[PDB]
Amino acid sequence: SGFRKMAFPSGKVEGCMVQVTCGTTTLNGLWLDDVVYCPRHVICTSEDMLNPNYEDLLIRKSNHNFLVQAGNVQLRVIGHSMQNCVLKLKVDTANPKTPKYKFVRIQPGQTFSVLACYNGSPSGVYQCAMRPNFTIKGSLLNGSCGSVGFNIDYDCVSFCYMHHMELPTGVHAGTDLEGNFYGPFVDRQTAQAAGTDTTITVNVLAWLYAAVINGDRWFLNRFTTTLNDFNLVAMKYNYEPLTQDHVDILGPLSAQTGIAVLDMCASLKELLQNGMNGRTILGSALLEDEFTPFDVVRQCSGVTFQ
Amino acid sequence: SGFRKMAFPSGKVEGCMVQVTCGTTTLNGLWLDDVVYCPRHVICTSEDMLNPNYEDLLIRKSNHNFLVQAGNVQLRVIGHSMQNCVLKLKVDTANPKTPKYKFVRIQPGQTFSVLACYNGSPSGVYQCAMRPNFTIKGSLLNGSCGSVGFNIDYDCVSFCYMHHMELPTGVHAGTDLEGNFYGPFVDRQTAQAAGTDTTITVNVLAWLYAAVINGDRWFLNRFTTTLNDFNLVAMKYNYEPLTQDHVDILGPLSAQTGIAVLDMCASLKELLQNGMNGRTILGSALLEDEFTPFDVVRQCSGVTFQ
Ligand SMILES: *C(=N)[C@H](C[C@@H]1CCNC1=O)NC(=O)[C@@H]1[C@@H]2[C@H](CN1C(=O)[C@@H](NC(=O)C(F)(F)F)C(C)(C)C)C2(C)C
Ligand SMILES: *C(=N)[C@H](C[C@@H]1CCNC1=O)NC(=O)[C@@H]1[C@@H]2[C@H](CN1C(=O)[C@@H](NC(=O)C(F)(F)F)C(C)(C)C)C2(C)C
Repeated sequence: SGFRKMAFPSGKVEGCMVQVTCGTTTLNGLWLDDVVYCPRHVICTSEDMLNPNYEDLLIRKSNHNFLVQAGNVQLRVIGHSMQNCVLKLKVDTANPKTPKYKFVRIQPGQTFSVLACYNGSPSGVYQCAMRPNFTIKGSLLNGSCGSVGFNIDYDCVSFCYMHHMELPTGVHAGTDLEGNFYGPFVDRQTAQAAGTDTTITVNVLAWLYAAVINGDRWFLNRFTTTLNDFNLVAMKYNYEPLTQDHVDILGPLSAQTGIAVLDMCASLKELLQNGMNGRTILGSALLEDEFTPFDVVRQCSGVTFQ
Repeated sequence: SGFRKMAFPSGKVEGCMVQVTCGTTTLNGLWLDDVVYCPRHVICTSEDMLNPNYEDLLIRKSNHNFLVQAGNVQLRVIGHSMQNCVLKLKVDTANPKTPKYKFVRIQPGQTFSVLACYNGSPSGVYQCAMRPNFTIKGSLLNGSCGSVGFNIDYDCVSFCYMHHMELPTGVHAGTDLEGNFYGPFVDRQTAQAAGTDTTITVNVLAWLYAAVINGDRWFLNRFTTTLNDFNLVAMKYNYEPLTQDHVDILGPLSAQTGIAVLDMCASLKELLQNGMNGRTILGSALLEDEFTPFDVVRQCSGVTFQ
């Protein structure tokens, strides 16, 4: 029993982290097979970053200009290219700790674990959601660029995020592992801001199913509602719309706990309207929207990884 | 910027996890050097567990009765002993992934990461505090016994917790790595309950310093107070007493943020009395007591591990 914001075990990703230095600038890289991936602004001075021309900056660089350190081993760089906002460095040594892996681009509301690194070394791991405005509520500092976000499926690491920048209000933005930003941001130090954020409704419901699984049931009322009556109320409270795909996805939890997805929607409808009245669900005094249905199932049924 | 409940990177501990089967009963073991440690109730049937005589149960067992599986390798058991509530199994192969490590017993209020495992495989990692009543608010299921809690210091894993049981209200109890329970519990299925829990005051203050570091400052008032005026109020609200050792420990954060420890106590005094008035500190609608001062410093200054 019990419900925590759980991270994926990080060991597979730890074996892939390296430090990448170009001149004065140092950040983290991901070493997979014989390629190191990192954010392209490693090739910028602090001044370049206000208004960089990356293609121009990269012409001036040759392979020996990139210092890649894996522990106390320097990896010899034998090629380099740029793919959108990530730099790819080919090295003459294949990382022997490379796990089976894929590159994926995730959807808003999906979760992943971030392995926060500095100088190629891990500082910690935590669970994050891609927010509907395409930010993540991270804990990331100077030097953390190149830290990656990931899921594990059995023995396979799906890398979905590489960290690039912090935005106003202390939220974070980055790219998929092809260098393509989540959201309309660019890797340049100029005034930018996230769109107004919104609550991931399918995740709140999944969290409510987890509460039921763990014996938190005071918020259950005796009502149903159609998808229309609920989504109408949700729009006003700035809640993302709930689709029938979401209902289908919530299915396994609905069948497990004996509560139809629409009955949970009825219960949540009341909660939003009437407030929690000083009580807590799973020890939180706020509706929680950063657990996907599969996160709840993986947590509550003990799913492991190899 | 940003503040998350962060776990230690788990890779070092992952390399130590194995599965230990005795007859029908299976749970997790920790393989360090040529010894596997696990909870001693692996030698119990379900019926034995209501009222076990462990010494009696263990006489009946020889080395070949313990199936230890490390991945797809069976480790040959060549010795076994019992040390309080943990069983130690000597195997003929030293774990080549054994990190530098120590066994420590932690104090109430101290934090650690739990690597939750089933069948010798990791399911996830999360941060936990030893509660003042000697429980932990875990997320742990059937088969999770043998999962361990730990800290990392540079390159050294300090193992502080081995998981044994769940108590009423869905909280968890276990031993240090010498088999000695935290708190007055015993490894037997009979009615037991945790003492009434209490809020770890030095941790709340450390969390308030983290909020200040990250720009959350609305709860700061213009008052001081002596340690007596505050601790008197705290007793009523069921807050652990704040000692001068705690003040000395809070020192680095006090000097970093420019707020004397007593001024933070003044601010917290008001918070408890007047409530948060529907606002959130670091995005939480509740005072948070599961970050030690060193957790805040390690998170906010980017401390890594090798
Ligand atoms: C990579 N190591 C850092 C990580 C930052 C640093 C502080 N917290 C983080 O997450 N990435 C950067 O510093 C990027 C980078 C230039 C500047 N930058 C920023 O994150 C800046 N943000 C912005 O300029 C804004 F508003 F656009 F988001 C900063 C003010 C330093 C937070 C480049 C190349 C975008
Ligand atoms: C080890 N794999 C399990 C982990 C438990 C199972 C469900 N959640 C957990 O954390 N450990 C046990 O099942 C231990 C073990 C016998 C029974 N037990 C319990 O945790 C039981 N608790 C108690 O009996 C009580 F009240 F004393 F805490 C149970 C009712 C199954 C939760 C032994 C040998 C103590």
